[PDB]
Amino acid sequence: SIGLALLLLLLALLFWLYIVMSNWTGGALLVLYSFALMLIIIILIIFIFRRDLLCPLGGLGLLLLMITLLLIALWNLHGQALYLGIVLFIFGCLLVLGLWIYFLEILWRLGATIWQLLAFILAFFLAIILLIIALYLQQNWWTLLVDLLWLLLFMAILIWM
Amino acid sequence: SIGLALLLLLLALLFWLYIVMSNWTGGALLVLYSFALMLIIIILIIFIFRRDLLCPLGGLGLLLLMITLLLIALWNLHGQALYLGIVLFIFGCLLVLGLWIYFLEILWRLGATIWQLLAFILAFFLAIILLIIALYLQQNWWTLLVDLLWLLLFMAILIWM
Amino acid sequence: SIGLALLLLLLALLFWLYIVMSNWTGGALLVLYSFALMLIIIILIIFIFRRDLLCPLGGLGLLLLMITLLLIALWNLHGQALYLGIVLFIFGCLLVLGLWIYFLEILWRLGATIWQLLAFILAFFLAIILLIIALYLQQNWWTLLVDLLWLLLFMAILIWM
Amino acid sequence: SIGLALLLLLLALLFWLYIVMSNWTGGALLVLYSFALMLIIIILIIFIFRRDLLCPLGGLGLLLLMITLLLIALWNLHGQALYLGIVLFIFGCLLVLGLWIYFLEILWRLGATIWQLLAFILAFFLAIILLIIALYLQQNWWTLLVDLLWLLLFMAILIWM
Amino acid sequence: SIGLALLLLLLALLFWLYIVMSNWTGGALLVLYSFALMLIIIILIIFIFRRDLLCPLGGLGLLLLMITLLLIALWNLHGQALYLGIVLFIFGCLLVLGLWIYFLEILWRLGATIWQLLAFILAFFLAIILLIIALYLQQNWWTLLVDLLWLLLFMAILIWM
Amino acid sequence: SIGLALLLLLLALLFWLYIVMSNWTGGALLVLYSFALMLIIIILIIFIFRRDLLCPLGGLGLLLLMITLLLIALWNLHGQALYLGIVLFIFGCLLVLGLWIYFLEILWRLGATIWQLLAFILAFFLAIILLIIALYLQQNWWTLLVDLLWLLLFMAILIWM
Repeated sequence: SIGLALLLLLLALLFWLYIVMSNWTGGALLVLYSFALMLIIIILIIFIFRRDLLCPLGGLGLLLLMITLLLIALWNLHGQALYLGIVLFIFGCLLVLGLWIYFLEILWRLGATIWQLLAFILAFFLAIILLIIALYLQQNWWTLLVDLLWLLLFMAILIWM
Repeated sequence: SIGLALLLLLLALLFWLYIVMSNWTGGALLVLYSFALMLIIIILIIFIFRRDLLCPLGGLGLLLLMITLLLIALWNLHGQALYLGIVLFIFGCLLVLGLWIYFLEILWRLGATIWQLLAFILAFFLAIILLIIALYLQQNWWTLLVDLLWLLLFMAILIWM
Repeated sequence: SIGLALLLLLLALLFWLYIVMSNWTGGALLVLYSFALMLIIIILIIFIFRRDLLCPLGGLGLLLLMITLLLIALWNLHGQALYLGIVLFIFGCLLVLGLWIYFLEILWRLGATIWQLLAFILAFFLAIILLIIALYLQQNWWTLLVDLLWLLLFMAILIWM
Repeated sequence: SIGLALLLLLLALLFWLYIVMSNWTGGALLVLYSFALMLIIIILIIFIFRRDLLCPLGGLGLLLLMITLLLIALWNLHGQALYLGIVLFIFGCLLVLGLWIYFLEILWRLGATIWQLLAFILAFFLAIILLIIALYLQQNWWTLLVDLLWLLLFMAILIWM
Repeated sequence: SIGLALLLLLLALLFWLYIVMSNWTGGALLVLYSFALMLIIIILIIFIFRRDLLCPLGGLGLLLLMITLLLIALWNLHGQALYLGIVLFIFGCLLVLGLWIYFLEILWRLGATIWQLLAFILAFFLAIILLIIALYLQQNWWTLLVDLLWLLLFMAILIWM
Repeated sequence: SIGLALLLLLLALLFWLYIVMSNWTGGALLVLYSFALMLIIIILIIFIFRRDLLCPLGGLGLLLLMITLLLIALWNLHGQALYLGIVLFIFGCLLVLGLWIYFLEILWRLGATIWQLLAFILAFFLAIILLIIALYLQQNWWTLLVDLLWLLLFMAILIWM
């Protein structure tokens, strides 16, 4: 159980980091490929530690994974299919905001201070802005930092509890 | 818990079917996107039903997901990076065969007949050959069938037990 | 409840009689629309006369209505979308056959001679063949006969049970 | 029985989502096809949740379905048959308005506030206007949006009761 | 302490992975850098698993590390300093062979079979030949393969004991 | 155990003395190689004189060795790979600073005057600055002084504890 999970995590990290160095000065899709494997890594970490938290955080990670796959698929579309995929991505973005609000409410019910709540909201929105900047800048030295800061953000949680 | 999982499954199925009907006569990368979407769906289905089986089958599904992401990343590479990604994909393939052998041994220890063991081996290898054919044929009517037969294969399991 | 249902039935028969001899020169699309309205009549007939049989028979009527709507969307759709549409239409037809087999099994469990069961099977397949030849015979008089035969078949299957 | 209904609802969802993106820059007929399968979705949701409510609300769903099929038939017609269809569609609209006000009065008898009644009336009329503008605006974007908004409108009902 | 060692091992893996694919069509110096990083991986693994085995095995790892660093220094040199470095590297090779045969004799004293002894000797010499051919074959493919094969060879040790 | 360790130490000192005055004209790469070998000596010194301090001090020595190897791979690497290499080098330097802070905290807990702690901090930063200026001063005589100062600093930190 534990050994298999660590082996899978090693594979995930290896594949991710290789994808990060693959195709220097590559396209914008590389950032999405790296972010998707970061999401897989985070899902594996939530599976390994605090297995009881697989519902909120695992759902959040898998939802972000689906959103990234949708973005990869609709990136190159140049028609009504692009608009329809945009509308599906909007639905996914509203529902991930809803799940984040639900998780935030559970954390507040646990008894966290309002300052921690605001810090978590600012951290998540800063991570989203950071990923947007990573998409705009096809550079790999910044994609590595974005992905590792996302990993740190999703690792600080599940350790707070 | 259950409602959130069904909502996530609905999103996953919606995103998968849209991606399948996106970009008629599209590239070969579409098949990989649809297959990855189904791997997320199958992860969700194993999560919903028989939660105790999330270790072998969930690990198998997440491993196939990483393999597909690696294939998407290395598809366009035309250098030593392509060969290195091929060597990483070979490692992933050997380890997926190892995990399948482990799962097959657990099933045999449960007390299944040798005919069922051979049927499962043939079903999995037929699914792999199907996916190869789906990659070769960029056609969507066949990607639908290949991915749905993969879904049926991974749904028959976790119902046998 | 009875008054509303009878009003809907009268409205359905009026609409269907209007639509059958509506254009006098339209193609198979008019045949499909008339067949869909006939399926709606059938569903109303089960809901009013017998009831409590919505799942076995009304479910089949609504399934055939979905199949007819998908067929309507499938016509004059030259291109690769027609292929995936054919795949989904085949899936729906397989579901129709499966339900029919389930209802046959229920009828056999209730107790019926094999000759009479074969009579129902032959009647259903003959109705399907009539509909198929009606799609190629757009004289707006054979459609009426096919729809009347469908009504009579469903009335008989409702009254014999 | 319930599982059959769920499988039928899944097939209906697949059919609707395919029809929505069958072809791009499609006519209003595609909008009507998508709306008809949404009405089928509504009927299967009502049957799945509470089978006692299919008298007023199932009748309403079948009535809108029947009206949409009339509209589909009318699009092709251009002669005196078009005028007769317009008159008959006006009769159908009067009957649907009668059923809607009957259901509204039943809801008020249940003890609903006047503000809630006005909100429901406004939501229904806004949904109708949205469907009309989606018929005017021949896009797969607005069509899908109006379909899910109709789904949410029918989700506000069948839940409050 | 143990967590610090694990974090150091993770950083070492990141560093090695990166160096392996720093640039494409790189010289033998990149192969030596990757091999040095693998030797550091070996030392971390030995320290993490059992700290009592760092006398023979840790010395062996440090000795191969030191030898690799000599080779890296020697590649640039071409004069009499190259000859002196060749002599000093020959001394290092004699000393590493002496440690290896000392460890082999200790293993035999533990009660290992002659066949296992010959197999271990052959595996070590095959790994050395593979490293030599990877030096000859300046590719990031074979380099990574030889590095993981050396990792597996050192995994056969530290596990049997 | 002592004999092998002393033999390795003699080999290390001979290797390093050879490598410092090896080329007489080589650039900063020779400085980096000598510093790496000088660090290997340090690790051997920790393993032989005091022992039981491998995690605090030997871990720092091996971490600095990884940093030096990454720096060696970083040189003459013009391009975008140098940027991700800088990112990883910054991560390793941050880990070095963190370990140093942890060891400082351990030393303070053991009990030491703030002036002497500041003396160690100033000595370490002065050694880092000496190494930095040595990379830019490739006269092959300043490297010897920097390495001797590093050896003396580690001797003092080992003997004072």
